[PDB]
Amino acid sequence: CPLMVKVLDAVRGSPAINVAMHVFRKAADDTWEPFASGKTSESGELHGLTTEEEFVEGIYKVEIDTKSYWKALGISPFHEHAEVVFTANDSGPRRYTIAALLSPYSYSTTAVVTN
Amino acid sequence: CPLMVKVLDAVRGSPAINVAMHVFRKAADDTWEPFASGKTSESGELHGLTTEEEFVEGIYKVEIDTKSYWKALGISPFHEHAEVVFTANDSGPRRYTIAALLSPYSYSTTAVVTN
Ligand SMILES: CCc1oc2cc(O)ccc2c1C(=O)c1cc(Br)c(O)c(Br)c1
Ligand SMILES: CCc1oc2cc(O)ccc2c1C(=O)c1cc(Br)c(O)c(Br)c1
Repeated sequence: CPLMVKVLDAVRGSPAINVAMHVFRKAADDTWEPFASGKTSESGELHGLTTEEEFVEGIYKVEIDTKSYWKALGISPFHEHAEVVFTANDSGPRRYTIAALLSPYSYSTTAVVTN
Repeated sequence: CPLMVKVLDAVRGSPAINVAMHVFRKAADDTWEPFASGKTSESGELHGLTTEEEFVEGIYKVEIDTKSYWKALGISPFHEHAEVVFTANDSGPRRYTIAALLSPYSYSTTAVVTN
């Protein structure tokens, strides 16, 4: 599993469940092409987005639909989405965990990169 | 000053100085058109991006060039940039401060919306 996303809710102290996200990859003409998508499970995790063979070097964008998450909880949040843009696999294959901790007016994001 | 951006450095415990950023407004065709830009001051702040008359309701993106900041310090970063995408909404008088706290592999962003 070369790309995993984990989302937590800082208001409830819980995984953020059923959060949709779309992953894009920058094409040679500098446009964002669709790459993968999914939603978080009961654990707040989204696994299985890609494979080692498909997840080539490139610039990737993870767009996490945080606004829909908060709206369903009755909250009108600040951000439209949380965006995570990064170069992947520039020194060979790595495994990436993208993590996001969500509040209505704030989010924090980090990455855990392992070889 | 309806929109200000403040950037801090979590490795050095200091304002993040000379950080470049661009602000975009989402257009009718779903493209991002340039709106304003600048670099943070010695206090880590960027003032004077827009005026109350120009800062109408809509979806705005602040793209902060965090990669160049870390590169200038000789530190290898994860993100290409930090992206803050939000809707501006007229609910009485509002001033927006977008704040970002930067680490090489993580950032946190919040909004302080005041009257
Ligand atoms: C979305 C996950 C996450 O994002 C953060 C942002 C922060 O600033 C501080 C903490 C977190 C955080 C975690 O608590 C967390 C991460 C992993 Br990885 C994990 O396995 C488990 Br359990 C918990
Ligand atoms: C309480 C201030 C604060 O706490 C954080 C926690 C985070 O994880 C990330 C960022 C912040 C953060 C700021 O960016 C901030 C700092 C100053 Br100083 C300031 O004047 C303004 Br406005 C905003």
